[PDB]
Amino acid sequence: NSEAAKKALNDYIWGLQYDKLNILTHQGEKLKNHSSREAFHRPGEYVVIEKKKQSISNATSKLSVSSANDDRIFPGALLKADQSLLENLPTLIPVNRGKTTISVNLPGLKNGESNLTVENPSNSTVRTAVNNLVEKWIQNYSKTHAVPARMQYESISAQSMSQLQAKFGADFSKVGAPLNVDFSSVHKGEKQVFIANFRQVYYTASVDSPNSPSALFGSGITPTDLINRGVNSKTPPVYVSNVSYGRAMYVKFETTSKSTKVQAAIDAVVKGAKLKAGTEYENILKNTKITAVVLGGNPGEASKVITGNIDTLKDLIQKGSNFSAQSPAVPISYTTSFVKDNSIATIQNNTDYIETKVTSYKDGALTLNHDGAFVARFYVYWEELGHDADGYETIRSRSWSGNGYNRGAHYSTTLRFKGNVRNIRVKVLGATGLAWEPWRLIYSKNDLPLVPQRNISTWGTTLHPQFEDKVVK
Repeated sequence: NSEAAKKALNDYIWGLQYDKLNILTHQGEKLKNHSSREAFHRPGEYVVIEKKKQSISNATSKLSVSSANDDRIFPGALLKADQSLLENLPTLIPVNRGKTTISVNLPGLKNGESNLTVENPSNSTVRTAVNNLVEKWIQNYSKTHAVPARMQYESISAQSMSQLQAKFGADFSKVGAPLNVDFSSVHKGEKQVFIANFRQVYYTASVDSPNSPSALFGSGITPTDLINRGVNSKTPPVYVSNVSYGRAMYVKFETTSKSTKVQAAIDAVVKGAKLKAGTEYENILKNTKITAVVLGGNPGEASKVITGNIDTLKDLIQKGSNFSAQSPAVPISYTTSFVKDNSIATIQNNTDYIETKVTSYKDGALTLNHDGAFVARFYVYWEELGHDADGYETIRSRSWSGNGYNRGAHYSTTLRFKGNVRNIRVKVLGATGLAWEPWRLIYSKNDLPLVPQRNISTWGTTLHPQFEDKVVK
């Protein structure tokens, strides 16, 4: 009678065949291979705006709550695994539901205080019940139990709107729009832009895995009811298994520096290494323009854009680092699981894009010192990137003017290289003052890095030739 209706639902859902870790895959642009560059001279450096084709392959289960999706996102909600979820605006399935057991992980809660049962789950019933649990928790436990955020952190180099959407979700186009990412500034090679998603999580409402597909729906629901509702193997059913509450922000970083490690620099701030002393990460973030849209803090803030420097961030991070407990926090991320096997669903976005790396190889110098009581002979070679009339890049093989002259005891000299030099090759020959062969490879080294200042010295005796290859920078 009832057993029969449930069973019929159970098998129908259990019956569905689909590629779990695949139907939730979005493909963006695909690009033809491409690798080009542009290099030029500017005092003290040779600059190279290099453009390559790259691909990003992003996989997430922790989906982000937005004002557009807000009303469909609540623990236990029935959605389809279709194009709408791929775009992060999932459609709820129009069907009577069954009891939903929900569990909130606020600390202090004991006995069955942490567990809720909602009769006819709707965005309304479930949110009321959840918040009412959170209102109880505040009055009773907030003064005695602290709630420090758990911080989810993702960041990336802004290259393309389509790449940002793979990393942050199709959503990102609108949610992030207030940040106005100037993509030409990256492509023109002037700026280096970054984007970070911060999710500061105070608490989560996790739904208990139901005893069977049947339990998610109302009594009297039928495989036919779901066939008609388009709940099938093309577009199988999922449920919101978790909803995380707190405060989240999207942040844009704008350097003019052309450094490598900016990402690791930003990563360093976030990650506990607060005020890194010395000199490296410090002297990069010093000149960074922080722009942040926040979500959770107040009601009416997806508006209020925040501007400042690296410090204006750390203060935004610390302001949300703990749960103030004035009132229930707002949803900021959720998870779906397939009804069939309760497995967390993963959204995957792949796309192709044009990366723009800007690089600077600075002027450097090479000091050769001979101090030994034997007859030395230096040999230095390298190549020189230039351009022709038509604009294409040229390679000129060059050698030192001092190649193979005999050097005496007090010798010294400095060859200065501009940034467009590469393949630096040093050979040194000392005299063994004998008949059958008179020179020996004292020191050879190919592909020498163009460091600001390198000393290659010599000394000792005709038997034991000494030498040192040291950087001074």
